[PDB]
Amino acid sequence: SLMKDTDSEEEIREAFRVFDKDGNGYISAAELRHVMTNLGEKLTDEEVDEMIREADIDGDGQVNYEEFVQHMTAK
Ligand SMILES: [Ca+2]
Ligand SMILES: [Ca+2]
Repeated sequence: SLMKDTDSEEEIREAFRVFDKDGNGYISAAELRHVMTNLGEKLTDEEVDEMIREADIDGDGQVNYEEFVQHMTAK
C-alpha cells in the first residue's frame, strides 16, 4: 500500500456503514474486529483496542462519523 484514493467524505460514509455492523452510528471494538475478519485479517482484542483508541478523537471508546472521517482521510 502506497496511497489510497480517498474520494471525499462520501467514500467514508460508505466505509462507516460497513465498519458499523449494528447501525447505531458508533464503531465499537466488537464491530471493528468483526469487519477486519470480513476483510480477511484476524485481529485480537488488544490489537483492535489499539485501533479504536487510535481512531477515536474524544476518547469515549466508540468511533462516530467525524471521528472516523478525520482518521481515515489523514491516514
Ligand atoms: Ca455500531
Ligand atoms: Ca468517540
